Amino acid sequence: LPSLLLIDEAAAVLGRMIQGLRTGIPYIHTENDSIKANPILRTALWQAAYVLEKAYRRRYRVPWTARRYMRELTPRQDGRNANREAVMAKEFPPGAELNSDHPVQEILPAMIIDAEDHILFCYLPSCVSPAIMTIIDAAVGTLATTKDGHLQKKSRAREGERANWREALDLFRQGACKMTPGVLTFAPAWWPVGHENQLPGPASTLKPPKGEGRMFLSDIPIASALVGAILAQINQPLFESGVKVLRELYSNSKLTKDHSTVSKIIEIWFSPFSSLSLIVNRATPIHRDTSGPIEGMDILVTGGNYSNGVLVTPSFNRRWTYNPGCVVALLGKLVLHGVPEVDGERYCMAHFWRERLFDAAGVPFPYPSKWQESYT
DNA sequence: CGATCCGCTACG
DNA sequence: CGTAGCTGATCG
Ligand SMILES: O=C(O)CNC(=O)C(=O)O
Ligand SMILES: [Mn+2]
Repeated sequence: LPSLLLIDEAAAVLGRMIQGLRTGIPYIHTENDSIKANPILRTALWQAAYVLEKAYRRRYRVPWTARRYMRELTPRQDGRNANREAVMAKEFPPGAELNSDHPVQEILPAMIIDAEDHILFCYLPSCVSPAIMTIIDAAVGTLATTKDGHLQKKSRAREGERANWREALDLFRQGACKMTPGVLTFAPAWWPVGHENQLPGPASTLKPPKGEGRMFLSDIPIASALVGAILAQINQPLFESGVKVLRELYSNSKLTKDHSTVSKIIEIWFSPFSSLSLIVNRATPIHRDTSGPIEGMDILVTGGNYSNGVLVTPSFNRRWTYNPGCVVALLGKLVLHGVPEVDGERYCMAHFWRERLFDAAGVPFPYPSKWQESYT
């Protein structure tokens, strides 16, 4: 699977770039590999290297462990129960480093670690190169302007109507938009709701070989490769495990339904993640994501033509500047996060996990990494 | 109990 | 695309 070898090389080269920034010995990339063959990607790796190098120098600590926090949470605790969330806010407060009457919105790259150094949240503003943002802009635009596509049809079909908060009508930007608002999710293999005691199969959005879902995957391999390499700098065990899981699902036809389609999708899946969701022109209320493993680190990428983006993390007493090209890695099942409506058009690519694909592939799901792992 | 959960299936 | 069916665990 050359796609996975490509993202492995991107991850390894990004690690060498970062190491070289930290030691003062500039890394000299010499191999005739996929990074030499994709200079746009190489340059974007350099830009990410500089942002990650800054984030590692700016670590706030909370006075509790992720372990205790996750023990207190119930399996589907997403933030909608105010009494429970008051219990969490009192039991697990921001601490002295973060509490502050009226703190300023953050702009420098940074991270939040727990009392035993596990990374909970990694903030990478201006991480994605303009060239790759243009590529993503075009891929999302193609998806969100398709005349009879999911977003347009789902728009019109429920514009006759003018619980499931992720597609709630009032969260979508109203009026004329270049990009029809909506949500589409993609996965090489996953389970139907309430149906996990069976083999996973391809997401319905990706099953047509020439439908728009597969075409969207085809437009973004350079971006997915960048995102995967960033993940590898933050939690290398999780990156390597995700890649191993995809290789196993590719190799063993007994693990999925419709394995031939799963294999053709994996061949264009340039990512370590289990799943990718595209959220177009939608505000995001404060929430936790409950369907993945709490040990899983999700990655958010935000884009578009807007200028006042803010990502809110109330448990950290922080607001973060969240403008196009910003990347946020976070334990989304622990960390409450939200993104208010913005004055312009926006999309988000959210990368996340399905733990039982790890079980099915015989690959342990690793516990969240510590910051010192960056310096080994 | 009913409602909910980043959903698939066969049909129209 | 939508609709109804289907699953099992959580949550109120
Ligand atoms: O909208 C954003 O930028 C962030 N999105 C999410 O956290 C989500 O949809 O789960
Ligand atoms: Mn989320």
